[PDB]
Amino acid sequence: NEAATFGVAYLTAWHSLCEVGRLSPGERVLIHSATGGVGMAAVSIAKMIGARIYTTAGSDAKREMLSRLGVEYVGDSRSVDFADEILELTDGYGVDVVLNSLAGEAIQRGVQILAPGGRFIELGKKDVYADASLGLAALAKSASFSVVDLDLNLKLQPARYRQLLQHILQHVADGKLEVLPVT
Amino acid sequence: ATFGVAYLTAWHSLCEVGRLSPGERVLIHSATGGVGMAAVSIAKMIGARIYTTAGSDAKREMLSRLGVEYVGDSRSVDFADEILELTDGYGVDVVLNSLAGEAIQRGVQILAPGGRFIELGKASLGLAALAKSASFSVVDLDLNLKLQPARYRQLLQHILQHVADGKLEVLPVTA
Ligand SMILES: [Ca+2]
Repeated sequence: NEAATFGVAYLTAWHSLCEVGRLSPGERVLIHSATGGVGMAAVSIAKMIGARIYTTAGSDAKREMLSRLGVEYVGDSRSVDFADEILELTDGYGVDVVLNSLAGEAIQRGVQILAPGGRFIELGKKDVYADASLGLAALAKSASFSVVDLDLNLKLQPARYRQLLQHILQHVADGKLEVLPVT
Repeated sequence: ATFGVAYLTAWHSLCEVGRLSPGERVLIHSATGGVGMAAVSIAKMIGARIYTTAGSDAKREMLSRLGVEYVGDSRSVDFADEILELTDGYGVDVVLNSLAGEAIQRGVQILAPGGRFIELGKASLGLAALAKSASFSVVDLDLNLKLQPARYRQLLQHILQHVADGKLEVLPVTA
């Protein structure tokens, strides 16, 4: 129940960032809608890893609540302004991995700010990119586009996720992973 | 391709980016080439099921003696249906690709849920085809070496340790 929402949020953030994103220490990770379940899980895990965290949120209170967590950036999730704001903040480097859950122009804008070796991770529903396409030139600089549908993964590899969920809980249990709160 | 370029390309594409796992299915195009053969060696070590492709009879015959799951034609695109038919519609878990044009589109189409298509080679990509937790990754070794020489220098030592340990049997290029 509330036990499933937590598991689903942490399994998605962990699988996306650690296994598919290869997020390593000091890398820059852009997390959209960071205040959401999956979003705070991603921030939490990102802090465990030691990455540079760039976030995004829809209201002042939520954005203000993210800046209190001590992140290097907090943008507007309802806008595309984040792309230029981040390029300006990193002198053009951009980001190494993007945990995306936003629809529209944000997908194109997100890919565009990937630094060489960048990883874009799509968590959005199949309808956010259904009839859409990606120009392979955008990935030329050793970049990648990865869709992650946790609901599907669970069905196909139930056992592999039960152990990953114990693995994560063991981390929290022992204090190697701090579960960050909302407010 | 030299040993360094072959194994660095293959290991970074199959292990780091590709995440090849014991039992998974991997399609390796032009498998008799340098990168291709390093790719087969690493797959062997991992314990993956190997699906290959080669540009001539002599080369396909060479792949067959290695004992693999499939040996198709790289100057064709038939490999897509032949594999779906051979794997009962499952398709493949990861595709190491160096072929062009339709081979890519057809190669992305046969990824199994959770599939990883690594493009080594060289043109849009329909995102719907990546819906079942699939991905598309471009690997440019030269660019990578230039940007993270130290990380790659260290990966080469990691690979060479496996070779020295007898864990990674290096299959020679029968060319
Ligand atoms: Ca400027």
